[PDB]
This record gives sequence, structure tokens and C-alpha cells, in this order.
Amino acid sequence: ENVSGISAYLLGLIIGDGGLYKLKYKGNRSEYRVVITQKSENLIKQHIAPLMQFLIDELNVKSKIQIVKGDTRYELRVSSKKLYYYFANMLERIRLFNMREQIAFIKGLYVAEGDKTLKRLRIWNKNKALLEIVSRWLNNLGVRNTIHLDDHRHGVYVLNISLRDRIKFVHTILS
DNA sequence: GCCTTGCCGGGTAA
DNA sequence: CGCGCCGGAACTTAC
DNA sequence: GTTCCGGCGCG
DNA sequence: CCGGCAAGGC
Ligand SMILES: [Mn+2]
Ligand SMILES: [Mn+2]
Ligand SMILES: [Mn+2]
Ligand SMILES: [Mn+2]
Repeated sequence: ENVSGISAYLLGLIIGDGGLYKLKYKGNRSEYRVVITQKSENLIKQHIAPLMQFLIDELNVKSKIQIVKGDTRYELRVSSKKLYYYFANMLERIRLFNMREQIAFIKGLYVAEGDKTLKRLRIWNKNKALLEIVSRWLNNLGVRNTIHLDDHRHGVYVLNISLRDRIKFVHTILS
């Protein structure tokens, strides 16, 4: 119940700023990766990491939270077939999220992909379907919004949250 | 004259 | 033999 | 954000 | 993602 909320949030960080990777190496080795990337050293070590750790403990995943420093970004990485299938199986069921999970996921996605100036309230992604699902969630939460193709260079869509519901959006989802 | 939201280009944080 | 956890990091582009 | 590399370890 | 701009509704 409370793992599901933290799970939906992390999944928001993952879909937005990360990935679920099933790799086949030379040969025939394999690896399963759960990844969140972020520029802010602080956000990843003091906020995201401890949340991933709770989840890991709670699932008895005996893998380690790895934090790899790259030049443009920090990468939080858990190398684990179990955690991989945990998030992937949850992603499969995204349409069945309850309110707690919807809210947590949107918060995760916004932290990852959102307009963080909060001047406007916007979310970016190539995945129109994902944005459509979030859009319905926002509507049933009283947050009006529209989706259109924003960047023709890269087929990136944007979900714009109406400034008319700025407050309902900011306190319900982001807080 | 003001507010909201679609348009679109730059380049950094994915 | 086939397969799953570490530790980087070069590489491209979607935010 | 994605996928290479060479490492070690399992039965 | 950011952020200037302008079309258009009030
Ligand atoms: Mn993304
Ligand atoms: Mn992103
Ligand atoms: Mn236990
Ligand atoms: Mn981000």
C-alpha cells in the first residue's frame, strides 16, 4: 500500500528520466537494469536513492543501488532481474492505478519531465499514449489539460495543464 | 490591455 | 554452457 | 536516456 | 525542458 505509492513515484522518474533495460552481452551474458538519471547529485543521493532502498529492502532484492557519475548526469542503477520485472510488470498495469498511484506517478513524471519554472504547467514526451492516460487522470482529479504535438523536430508531445487549475494541480499532485 | 495557451528554436539534461 | 550482478562510459537526442 | 565493454559469479 | 513570442478570447 505504501510501497505501491513509492513504487508509482519511482516508476514516474524511470519512464521519464530513465529506463528498464534487458541487455544481452558478449556472450551469452545478460543484465537487467532499473535506471534513473538526473543532473542533481543531491536529488539522486538524498531523495531518490533512499526511496529505491526502501523498495529494495521491502522486496528482498539483494542487489545494490549503484550510482555512476557521468559527465552530463548522475545515473542511479539497480542491476536486478527481480526489480526489473517488478517495474515492468507494474508498467504493464498502469491503466489500473488507483488514486494514490496515479498521483504518485504524475508527481514522478513531473519531477522528471515537467516545466519546473512552474510559470507554466507542462509535461513533455514522445509517448502520446502515456500522456493521454495522465490526461484522463488529471481530468478525473479536476485538472483541465490539453495535449498536442509540440516539437516537430523530434515528435515530442506536450501535455499542458490549464493555469486555471494551477492551484488544484500544485497542491493535489505536487504536494 | 491583459491572460492563457499554441508556436518554435537552442542546447543541456537527459 | 548459458546466464545474472558489478562498474564504467562512449554515444545520441528527447526533452 | 541507451548500449556498448570487460569484469566476476552461479549450477 | 526553457523561454520569447503572438493569436486570440475577455
Ligand atoms: Mn523522457
Ligand atoms: Mn527527461
Ligand atoms: Mn526480509
Ligand atoms: Mn528531467
